[PDB]
Amino acid sequence: KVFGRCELAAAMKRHGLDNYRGYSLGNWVCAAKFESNFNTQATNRNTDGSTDYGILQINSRWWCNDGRTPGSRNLCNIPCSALLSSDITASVNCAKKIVSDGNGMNAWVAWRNRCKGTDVQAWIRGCRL
Ligand SMILES: [Cl-]
Ligand code: NA
Ligand code: NA
Repeated sequence: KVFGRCELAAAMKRHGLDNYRGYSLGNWVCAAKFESNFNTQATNRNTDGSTDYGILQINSRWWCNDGRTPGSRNLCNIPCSALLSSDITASVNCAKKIVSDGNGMNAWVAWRNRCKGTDVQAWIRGCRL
């Protein structure tokens, strides 16, 4: 599923992301825009052989099991394919674990390079929230 910007913002708010660990909703929407273009079915393979999955491009090296990343962890306790669902619940629950991990949203390279220090509230402007 390809989300609309405001559709995703509302789904994220409902799942408890607005101000989760101090990151306002605009940050999560911005990160999703640049990670996956709001497409839950986004996959991208990394040089190390790991793969990123879903709307927040969560990586199989640490966070999920895809059966092909030798010597990886499954810290969110899910098959990576659960991250591609049109229901963002698994992606959101796993993102909460990631952002608590010490580096905050800097774990998402596109957030750090494209969202951090920008006016992220623009991403939720005009939405009925
Ligand atoms: Cl932080
Ligand atoms: Na915001
Ligand atoms: Na594996």
